[PDB]
Amino acid sequence: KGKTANESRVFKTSRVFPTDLNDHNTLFGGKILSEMDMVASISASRHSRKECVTASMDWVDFLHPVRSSDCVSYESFVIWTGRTSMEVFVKVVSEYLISGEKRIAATSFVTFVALSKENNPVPVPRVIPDTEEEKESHRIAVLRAEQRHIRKAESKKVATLLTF
Amino acid sequence: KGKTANESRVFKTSRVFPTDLNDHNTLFGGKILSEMDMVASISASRHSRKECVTASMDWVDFLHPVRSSDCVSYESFVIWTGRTSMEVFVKVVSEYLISGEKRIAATSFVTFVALSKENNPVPVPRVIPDTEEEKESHRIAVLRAEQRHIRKAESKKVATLLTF
Amino acid sequence: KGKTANESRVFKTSRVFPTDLNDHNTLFGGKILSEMDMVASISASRHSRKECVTASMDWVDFLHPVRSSDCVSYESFVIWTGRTSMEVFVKVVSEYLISGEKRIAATSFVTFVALSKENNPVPVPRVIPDTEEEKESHRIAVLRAEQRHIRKAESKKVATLLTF
Amino acid sequence: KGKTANESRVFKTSRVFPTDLNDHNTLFGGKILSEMDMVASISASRHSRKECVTASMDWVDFLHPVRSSDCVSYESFVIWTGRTSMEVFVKVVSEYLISGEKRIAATSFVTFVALSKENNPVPVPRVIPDTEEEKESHRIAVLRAEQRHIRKAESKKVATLLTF
Amino acid sequence: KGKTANESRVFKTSRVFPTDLNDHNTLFGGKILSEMDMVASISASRHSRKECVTASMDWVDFLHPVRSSDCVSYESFVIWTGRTSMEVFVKVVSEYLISGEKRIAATSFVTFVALSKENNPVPVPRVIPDTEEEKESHRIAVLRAEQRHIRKAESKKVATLLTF
Amino acid sequence: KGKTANESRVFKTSRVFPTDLNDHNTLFGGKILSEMDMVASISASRHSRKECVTASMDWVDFLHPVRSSDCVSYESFVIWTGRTSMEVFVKVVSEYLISGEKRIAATSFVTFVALSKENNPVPVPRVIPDTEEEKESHRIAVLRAEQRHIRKAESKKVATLLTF
Ligand SMILES: CC(C)(COP(=O)(O)OP(=O)(O)OC[C@H]1O[C@@H](n2cnc3c(N)ncnc32)[C@H](O)[C@@H]1OP(=O)(O)O)[C@@H](O)C(=O)NCCC(=O)NCCS
Ligand SMILES: CC(C)(COP(=O)(O)OP(=O)(O)OC[C@H]1O[C@@H](n2cnc3c(N)ncnc32)[C@H](O)[C@@H]1OP(=O)(O)O)[C@@H](O)C(=O)NCCC(=O)NCCS
Ligand SMILES: CC(C)(COP(=O)(O)OP(=O)(O)OC[C@H]1O[C@@H](n2cnc3c(N)ncnc32)[C@H](O)[C@@H]1OP(=O)(O)O)[C@@H](O)C(=O)NCCC(=O)NCCS
Ligand SMILES: CC(C)(COP(=O)(O)OP(=O)(O)OC[C@H]1O[C@@H](n2cnc3c(N)ncnc32)[C@H](O)[C@@H]1OP(=O)(O)O)[C@@H](O)C(=O)NCCC(=O)NCCS
Ligand SMILES: CC(C)(COP(=O)(O)OP(=O)(O)OC[C@H]1O[C@@H](n2cnc3c(N)ncnc32)[C@H](O)[C@@H]1OP(=O)(O)O)[C@@H](O)C(=O)NCCC(=O)NCCS
Ligand SMILES: CC(C)(COP(=O)(O)OP(=O)(O)OC[C@H]1O[C@@H](n2cnc3c(N)ncnc32)[C@H](O)[C@@H]1OP(=O)(O)O)[C@@H](O)C(=O)NCCC(=O)NCCS
Ligand SMILES: [Ca+2]
Ligand SMILES: [Ca+2]
Repeated sequence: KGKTANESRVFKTSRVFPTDLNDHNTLFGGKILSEMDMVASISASRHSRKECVTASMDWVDFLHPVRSSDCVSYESFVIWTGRTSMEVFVKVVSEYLISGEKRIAATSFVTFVALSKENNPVPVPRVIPDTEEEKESHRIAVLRAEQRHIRKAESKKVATLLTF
Repeated sequence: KGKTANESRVFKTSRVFPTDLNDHNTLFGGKILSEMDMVASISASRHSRKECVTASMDWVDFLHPVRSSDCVSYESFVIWTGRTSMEVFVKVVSEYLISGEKRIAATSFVTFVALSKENNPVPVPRVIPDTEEEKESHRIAVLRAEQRHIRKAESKKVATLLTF
Repeated sequence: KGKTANESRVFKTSRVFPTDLNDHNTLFGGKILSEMDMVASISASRHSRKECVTASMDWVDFLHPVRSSDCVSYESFVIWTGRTSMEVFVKVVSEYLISGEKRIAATSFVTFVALSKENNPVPVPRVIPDTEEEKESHRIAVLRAEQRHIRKAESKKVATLLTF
Repeated sequence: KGKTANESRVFKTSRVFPTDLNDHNTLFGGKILSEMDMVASISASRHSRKECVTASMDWVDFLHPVRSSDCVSYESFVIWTGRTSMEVFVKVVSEYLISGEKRIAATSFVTFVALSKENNPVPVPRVIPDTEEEKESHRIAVLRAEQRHIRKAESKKVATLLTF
Repeated sequence: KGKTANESRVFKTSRVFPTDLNDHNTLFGGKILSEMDMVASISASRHSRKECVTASMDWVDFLHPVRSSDCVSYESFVIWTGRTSMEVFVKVVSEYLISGEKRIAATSFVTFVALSKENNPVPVPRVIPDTEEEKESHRIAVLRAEQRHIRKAESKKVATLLTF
Repeated sequence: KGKTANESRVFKTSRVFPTDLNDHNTLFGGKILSEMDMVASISASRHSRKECVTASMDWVDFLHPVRSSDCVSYESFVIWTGRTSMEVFVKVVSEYLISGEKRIAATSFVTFVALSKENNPVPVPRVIPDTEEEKESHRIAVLRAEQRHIRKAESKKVATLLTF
């Protein structure tokens, strides 16, 4: 059938623990990436109701730092779907505990592929964008889903050229 | 002044813990993304001898699943430098315990920027690619750095349209 | 200077990891308890915009199991205030991965107290219930608070007769 | 077939790590709650010699702060039994590192239910209070149990009026 | 002055989590070692009431495996003291959750040195063994404290001979 | 048949997280002990291609503190073999971030034994020391293996006298 983007929306707001802070009192980029993928993998399975796997991560720019005085929240939902794969948009917002001042520290698209119990890609519902914002994000996702093939190709190129 | 690429090479092999396996008995991409950033940040500070901050992560294609029957290894090192930014390359290899066979699970570049105590971009030594493979990876790190301005324009755009 | 209950509302959806499961593939009650306080503390500072300390945890009944086949969601918000304290409501929703089925696995009230950098209870804004659900939860909260002095006197006595 | 309360007694002393401290260098209540259930579940299986599921957590008052300057100790034991359930008592003692000073930081009753591999409540041995402390805690437990059906009916109703 | 060995006794019983189990369903030796040192460092500070550091680990033999069906408990206390250092005995016992069958999986002595806020070794109370068992363990500790110097010496020898 | 030592060499560099720092801003010995075992177990299975179990750990002298201002690196590899047991050598190097200077923080040997699915010691390839340094470390691993029988008699004794 077909599912609304909001059917797969996932929210997660966390505290900023010292473990994840580097020397400059800002999160390690990895912490954010690990979390983006995590919250997105949940969106992937909510939409597909299948056991998903992460195929790719779109480039990510860390627009602002997220410090200990901050608070991070992630939001994610599926916006674009292929036959077997789906693109999950992820939004990361930091919030000052005393000010309330929020600001988006990073965003990205994570691609997931639904698999059968025997590693066979499996059809996935279609997404249907409601909000005006969701429609814009879907347009962007459409364009990002086109370069996907070039990227993969470049990735396979670097691989073969490499030593283990 | 000048610093060999290998003078910042960083290794790391770990087992695959159940904690990080999805419902398909494979690693969450997030786990790998975090390790790539982690290991890469060490390379960055080893080279700059200033503690660094991750500025952005390049696109990442998860070429092969990493299972509990494997163990992952991460290799990373600087292969490009600007004034205060460094392009760090990272490769991920999966190794089958009993068979002994390896596979590049993924690769990428993570851009780090060196900062002062007062959080200001500070100069960083130039990197000197020795090996043929290093030269080729540097040849590529260059193309990536050349597109960093448009990649950022793409991100700043999405952030702009987002409402939170 | 009166905040709407929704201004302190906090969400979090997580997967159910093996580490938090006993031999019945059900979460340890403790895991849920920990996440309730966490999520409720973020609500407390969202609303008080001060760092908060948890004063007491209302009694908690684990109505249903939370298996590896589910994902857990936590929702919380300030629903009652005194002078320097807040009663934060928290609801735990268990959702079935492949079937989309949901149930409340538990609910509770966590009481937080705002403190100054000198460990002194500081005044906190008043909370305003909007929806019917919020108005109802508020009454339940009013009742809970009407008896906290008793609960505490009971706790103090037990500590009294204890040899450590 | 009647076990002494002491046969299920469990101890644990831990340091206070930065990760579990809020901005007041006091433990998150949740951390303590988690450790109480953990330690109490080990007592439950020590006594029932079956894998146990946590049914409910009695109300909990955090009488004192637990700072990084302390170490926490947890003690627990079965102090009441029904047919298939047990009420496990738990006391949290905070001890000052350089001064040796101790205080009860919290106490509580955690209720566990023994289950068969088919998720069925199984009979558990009867517990025998020995010391005066144990006999007293037992009476308090008897009272707690006399009202659990009410507490649960109250929890079920809240879940009822909740929209998720 | 002088303190009884029991003044520093520390108990800790834990569950065996999957994360720490290797491929053969037995704990990684590291998990046990990390824990022995941990519980022992607590004994060290309880006795010395000083901030301690771990100087050495005596060899450790893993007599039996500790599986998921097991339960581990550590016990530690100071038995031998120098002027500035102290030897902490550590006992590790696994217990079958269904049988109750206990057995000691490993034991060892960990040496700690009390330090002043400026890294200067600092005098430590004297230990006084009460139990007959404690007296035997103290005799053994006395002999182990003699070879300490040879060991250290061999350690320094291997170090200098090594490449970084 | 035959396998080079380096064919099992394993590297690993990590940052020093606050979680593992004692009250003296230095690593808990336990943290290091765990990493030495971890890294060494990988070396063991890389060599034997059978998953291994840690049999014993050699004495360990903590020659230098490892601070938050450093980052630790672990190198390990097999340098001695018996029929089914392997002597794995492990070195720990601390590296000062800003200065760039290194120090051997500790070193040791960890004995691993290869097991079948049915938990039976299974034969393991011989190890071939190449480098001069390897030969010297093997020359030593031999002396250690020669005393393993008395080291075990010492441990079995302590276990015998212990009452639990
Ligand atoms: C390639 C992989 C993603 C599975 O797909 P596949 O074998 O290539 O098979 P298919 O060709 O049928 O792929 C189906 C979908 O893959 C998607 N896809 C494959 N590679 C992709 C890439 N790197 N980036 C984005 N999408 C990709 C395509 O969009 C295609 O979508 P569609 O049907 O919607 O149009 C796979 O090799 C894999 O399992 N890798 C990751 C598994 C994992 O464990 N991930 C974590 C890393 S350890
Ligand atoms: C990167 C950052 C430090 C500096 O931005 P700035 O204040 O704009 O820095 P400047 O413009 O003075 O100079 C920036 C240097 O960083 C580079 N840079 C800035 N943004 C970048 C980006 N998104 N990707 C790659 N490099 C970037 C610039 O190219 C420049 O490089 P160069 O000197 O070699 O030529 C800032 O974006 C930041 O703190 N981001 C947050 C990073 C972080 O802490 N987050 C981790 C997770 S929250
Ligand atoms: C509760 C506590 C936080 C405040 O201290 P206090 O001495 O009771 O201070 P006050 O008398 O001013 O109480 C202030 C508020 O605390 C509330 N409160 C106090 N004890 C409470 C109890 N334990 N349970 C619930 N609420 C409590 C009171 O209602 C009062 O509310 P009000 O302002 O609306 O009227 C104090 O008990 C404490 O510091 N405990 C610390 C617990 C902690 O740090 N938690 C972490 C776990 S270690
Ligand atoms: C409580 C539960 C465990 C047992 O189920 P049940 O349907 O109530 O089964 P029973 O009627 O036989 O109850 C058996 C025992 O449970 C006790 N009990 C049931 N519900 C309880 C409640 N929530 N609080 C405290 N004790 C409870 C009853 O007193 C009874 O005790 P008894 O044998 O001495 O008389 C069930 O609610 C459940 O499976 N919840 C699972 C919670 C869980 O798995 N915990 C992990 C967190 S997700
Ligand atoms: C050597 C070290 C242990 C401190 O002591 P020191 O500088 O050698 O100074 P001292 O000579 O005065 O040592 C005092 C005690 O050290 C003890 N000691 C030192 N090295 C020891 C060793 N490896 N094994 C057992 N005991 C040792 C001695 O028993 C002496 O004891 P005593 O007074 O009771 O008789 C130190 O170099 C160090 O800080 N290392 C570990 C610190 C740390 O952070 N540990 C975790 C590793 S990262
Ligand atoms: C080591 C162990 C597997 C085998 O003991 P066993 O049943 O006595 O083994 P066998 O006697 O058949 O043969 C033992 C091989 O292991 C070696 N071994 C046994 N105990 C050893 C010890 N304490 N230290 C080093 N090697 C030991 C023997 O030397 C022999 O080596 P070899 O074949 O090369 O010459 C057994 O002690 C064990 O399972 N221990 C627990 C290890 C573990 O799982 N624990 C990890 C933390 S709990
Ligand atoms: Ca929608
Ligand atoms: Ca004594």
